[PDB]
Amino acid sequence: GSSGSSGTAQPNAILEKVFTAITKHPDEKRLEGLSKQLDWDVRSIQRWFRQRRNQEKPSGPSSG
Repeated sequence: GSSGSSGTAQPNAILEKVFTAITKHPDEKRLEGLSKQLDWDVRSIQRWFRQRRNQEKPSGPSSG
């Protein structure tokens, strides 16, 4: 619950929503919608996602 500055139409704040509130791996159809809010290219968006997951480490220990 980031409490500081209003950010509902933010470029990231939103991306973080469709990431968990919808799915960590959004499809083209989805990205298309973000293109507006984010104001980027359907391809520019993915870049944010692909990286998002990468940065976010998986849950649970790494055995094996």
